[PDB]
Amino acid sequence: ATVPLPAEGEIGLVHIGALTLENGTVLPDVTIAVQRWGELAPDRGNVVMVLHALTGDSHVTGPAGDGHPTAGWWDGVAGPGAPIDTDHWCAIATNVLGGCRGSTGPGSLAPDGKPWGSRFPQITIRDQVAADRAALAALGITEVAAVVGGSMGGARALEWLVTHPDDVRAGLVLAVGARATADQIGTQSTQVAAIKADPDWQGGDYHGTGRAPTEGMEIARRFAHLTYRGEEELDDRFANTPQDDEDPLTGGRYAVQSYLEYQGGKLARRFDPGTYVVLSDALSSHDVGRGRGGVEAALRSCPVPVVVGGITSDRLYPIRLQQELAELLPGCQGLDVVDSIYGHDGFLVETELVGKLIRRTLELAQRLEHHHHHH
Amino acid sequence: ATVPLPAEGEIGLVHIGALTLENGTVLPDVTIAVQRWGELAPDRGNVVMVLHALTGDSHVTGPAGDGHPTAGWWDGVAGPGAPIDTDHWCAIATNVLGGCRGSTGPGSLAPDGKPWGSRFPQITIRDQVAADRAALAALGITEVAAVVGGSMGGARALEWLVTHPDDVRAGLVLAVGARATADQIGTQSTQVAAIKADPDWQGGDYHGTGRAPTEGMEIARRFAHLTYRGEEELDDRFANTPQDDEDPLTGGRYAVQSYLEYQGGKLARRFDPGTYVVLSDALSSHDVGRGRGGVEAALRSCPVPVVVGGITSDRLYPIRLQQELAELLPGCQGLDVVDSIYGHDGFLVETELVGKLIRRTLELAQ
Ligand SMILES: N[C@@H](CCO)C(=O)O
Ligand SMILES: N[C@@H](CCO)C(=O)O
Repeated sequence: ATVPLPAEGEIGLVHIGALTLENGTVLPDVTIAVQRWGELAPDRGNVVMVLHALTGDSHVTGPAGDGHPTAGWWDGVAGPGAPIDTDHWCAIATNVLGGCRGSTGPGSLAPDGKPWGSRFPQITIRDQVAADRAALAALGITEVAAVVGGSMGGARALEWLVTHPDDVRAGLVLAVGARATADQIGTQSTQVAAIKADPDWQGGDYHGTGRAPTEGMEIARRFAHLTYRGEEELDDRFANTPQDDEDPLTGGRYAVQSYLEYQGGKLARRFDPGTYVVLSDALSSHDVGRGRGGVEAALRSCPVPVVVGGITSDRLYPIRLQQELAELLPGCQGLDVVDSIYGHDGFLVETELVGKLIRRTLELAQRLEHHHHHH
Repeated sequence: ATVPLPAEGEIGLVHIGALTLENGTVLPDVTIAVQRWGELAPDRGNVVMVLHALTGDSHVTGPAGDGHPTAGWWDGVAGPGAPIDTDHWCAIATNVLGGCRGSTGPGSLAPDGKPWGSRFPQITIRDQVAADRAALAALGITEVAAVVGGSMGGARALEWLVTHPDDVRAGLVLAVGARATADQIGTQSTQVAAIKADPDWQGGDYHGTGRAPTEGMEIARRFAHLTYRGEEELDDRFANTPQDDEDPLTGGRYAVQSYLEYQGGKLARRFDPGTYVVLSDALSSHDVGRGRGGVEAALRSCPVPVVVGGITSDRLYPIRLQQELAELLPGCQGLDVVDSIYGHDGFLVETELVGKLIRRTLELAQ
């Protein structure tokens, strides 16, 4: 039983039915929202699975409007003759399980006709791969040419490569580690505590109450945005300068402060706090080594050709983590470094430099697929 | 009469009267808490001023108990034989202006007998130096051999050296920069917003209501504690290991999360949210160049012999900031590099390596 791909650029909803989660909970009636660019090859051997990060969605490329609150999160990276060449490749992006942009998440109605809220299960990165796999299977896709993602996207791509090495030709893994680190769990669990401390959280059951913990989420987002930026670049841009016509020595704002307020407010206009909590806990859960004897054993086991990218100034997934991935994956020829001042967010900002790592990944994927014989 | 020094180890309260603050606001009836170790020399010429950081107090050295929630924040640094050798030196530490362990802060009673709360003015690092100097003068002390501090204590040390070069013989400036960075203001201002978001903040007039924004302050402290850690040390200590037998895939805690919850909980038993906010805003205000032609002009103006120390793994005051200080201060012979895994908090953890920089500071004092 198969469902069609939606028209290029348009959101489709793929109903995958019940999903068994890693912790044994069965999540009934899951829907995954999908967008796609490029035509699916007759052998279905040309799928590039584009995996969004924490606040991304299915909208990889294109303008805001027509139900999209933002332009594509990798705008220009996909299209005819772009780094993801949609004259040859079928670029498919899901909204991750737990999301708020069309896929089943805490805001979605449970079988009892009420929002999941506090009843939404704890999900892992492996759960997110399982939901994406079932979505692709519902579209009649069983094999993918390449998985490509940065950050939570990189965690998704890596778990996909390690879990289904027989069903993926190649991967780009950007700005992530093999497992969540203490620092990342530290900041992720404290961002969650910020949301859960807001009185409007209502134990997670705020959905449809007309009150939401957006203030808690804005606080979390201000702290998260700093982890995503380059320390030096921030100081070059704002230093200790005041906001326009305000005096910080008598309670006015600094320019960086005003900026973080703005970033907070942007997110509150387009993103659900419950989704923030569920995806931040999923990020804390990241560990390719779990149930496999640890990170070294998991990665040494994986034969898939993988391009690994790190950003020089990344303060959240520092370069030592992508060095460790590159060294342990036998299919990784060595580390690619994105020389960016923009920190972790450089995987979204440096579209030309990331563009080149994507081109080499898909050059590799095409050669491997041409030489890969499967049912 | 001068105010007498308290007996060694004991808290004294030094009333300094009204204080004019940099923003113009006048703060009446200021008290500064002091503790000291060692005898004041007959000539009153052997004072080493110890300047605590964000959540420190006057309690530099000794055990917890007898009115002290914690042991000395620099235990062993001052004493007989110690880096601050109390056989020769008089080690004096204040509780900073704005603090909650004996000095005038937001929790202290204003002249109308109600807590300052939301009436407490915005103070700067420079105001903290003016208040400490007033305390010393009331004790009959107009000159100091040396000032020593890290973090907010480094900011205080630096402003002291740069504002009053004729009244200090030598300085130790640890783990700070000439001015607050955009990143430091980002995290400091967001820690403040977390406390003001807690509904128990009550506009800052929560004092005496029986509700305080300790939840907000725990959140702030959890984020702040991460900025103080070495990234690699933290991962070496906890990794992604669970707390005890808890299972994080069904709602249990990670070992680091549990450690961060302990950090927030411990600070909530000993520290006031209003002080957190007020001192966080003074850190954001840090700028040795304000009113002085900027940072280069101010630092190049300072003739004082200074030891500048930086922690290699520091992620909040990265070592490029101490290299800038070491270069521009004419009295600095070069950057003292503290090879530590412990991050910013290295300046508190590495008492042996910091001990050496203190001895070199006191050699320069003579
Ligand atoms: N800023 C991006 C990167 C997260 O690592 C996001 O919000 O999705
Ligand atoms: N960790 C210490 C130093 C932070 O600068 C404190 O809380 O004061």
